[PDB]
This record gives sequence, C-alpha cells and structure tokens, in this order.
Amino acid sequence: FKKVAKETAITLQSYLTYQAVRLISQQLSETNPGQAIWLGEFSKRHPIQESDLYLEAMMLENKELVLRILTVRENLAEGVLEFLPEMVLSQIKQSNGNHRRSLLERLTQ
Amino acid sequence: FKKVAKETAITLQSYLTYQAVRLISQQLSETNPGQAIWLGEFSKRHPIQESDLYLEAMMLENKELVLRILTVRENLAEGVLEFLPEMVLSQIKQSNGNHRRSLLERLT
Ligand SMILES: [Zn+2]
Ligand SMILES: [Zn+2]
Ligand SMILES: [Zn+2]
Ligand SMILES: [Zn+2]
Ligand SMILES: [Zn+2]
Ligand SMILES: [Zn+2]
Ligand SMILES: [Zn+2]
Ligand SMILES: [Zn+2]
Ligand SMILES: [Zn+2]
Repeated sequence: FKKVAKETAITLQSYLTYQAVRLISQQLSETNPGQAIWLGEFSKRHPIQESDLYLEAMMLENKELVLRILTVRENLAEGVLEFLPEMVLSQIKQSNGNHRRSLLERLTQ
Repeated sequence: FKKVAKETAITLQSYLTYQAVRLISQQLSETNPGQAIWLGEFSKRHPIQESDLYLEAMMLENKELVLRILTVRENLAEGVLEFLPEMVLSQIKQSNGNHRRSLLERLT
C-alpha cells in the first residue's frame, strides 16, 4: 500500500513536529518565558498542520528556535518511531475485537 | 518518550481508520455506488477525527460496512506500519541540512 504508506509518513512527520513544538514550549515556559510567548504568537499566525511551511517561516523569523525544534524532532522520531508499529497493530486488534464483540452481543442478545 | 509514543499511536490508529474509509469509499464507488454516496453523507454528519464515535455511529447505521472498516484498517496496518519508522526518520534527516553538517563536523 505505497500511497497509504507515503501519506501516513507525511502525516507522522507533521505530528512529530507538533510534539517537538509542544515539548519546547513547556521547556521555554520554565527557562525562557519571552521565547515561550513568541512561539505561542508564531503558532497563531502559522498553522503547525502545514509543518514544512511552518518550519520554513520560522527559519526566517527565529533561526535559533527552529534549529532546536529540528533537533528535538529528530530525537523524538529516533526514540519513539520503532515503538509505533507494535503499539498500533496491537491497539487496532484489541479495538477490532471489542467492536466485533459489541456487535455480536447486539445481534444475538 | 512514553507519553509521546502513546499519543502518536492513538493518532496513527485514527489516521489508519481514516485511510481504511477512503479505500472503502473508492471501492464502493466502483461496485456499490449508492453506498459510496451514503458513506459521504455519513462522513459529513460524523467527523472521522472522532474515530470511536465514528465507528459507534456506523455500528448503529451500517453493520456490514463497519466490519469492513475493521478488516481494511487492520490489513493496512499490517501492510504499512513497519515501513513508517524508516521512512519518517529518513525524511526527517534528509530535509534537515543541519544533520548532514553535524555528520561533516564529526568527520573532521
Ligand atoms: Zn510569522
Ligand atoms: Zn517550502
Ligand atoms: Zn524498523
Ligand atoms: Zn517493529
Ligand atoms: Zn482482527
Ligand atoms: Zn448518523
Ligand atoms: Zn468504540
Ligand atoms: Zn451492504
Ligand atoms: Zn541528526
């Protein structure tokens, strides 16, 4: 399923961008409040959903912060990605079983 | 890593459910067009982003189709999941010109 895989990987990359930004925001609130609010204001003007454009914009407005975001995103990716295939497949099987059981019990009782 | 991994796995489970519905919609458009139309109406009323509510609502409205979604999303999951870490990290390393330069300064 090449198309599905490619679209999912793009989605996953954007989502890990969002997670990296979330972590940095938390850290900034404790160590650099001025930057925490700057990032808050930037995120209101640029949708993180469009992550490539988000990062390219910040490259022009705050290069030091985007480099931190890119470093944190790669560390997150490296740490968490290989957990996902087993977690997601096991979650989906369990969720499929629960819904099939719920369905079977309606039809039968 | 733990909180992020969990939140990501949940997002991925929902995204693969969405992909399953898209695949099925395409399939219905060929072999059962009236039900592709119905599925469009269903999807405007029930956002796919609210994944559990989506499946619970369809369990009440079209049981064969919900069973089909369960089957397709699992097949997609088995077919794609193990490719993702390598694809995403490779994308992330390549797009990031600082990674290449970090390797260079390490080599010198
Ligand atoms: Zn701006
Ligand atoms: Zn661009
Ligand atoms: Zn792997
Ligand atoms: Zn694995
Ligand atoms: Zn199953
Ligand atoms: Zn409905
Ligand atoms: Zn449910
Ligand atoms: Zn039917
Ligand atoms: Zn690197």
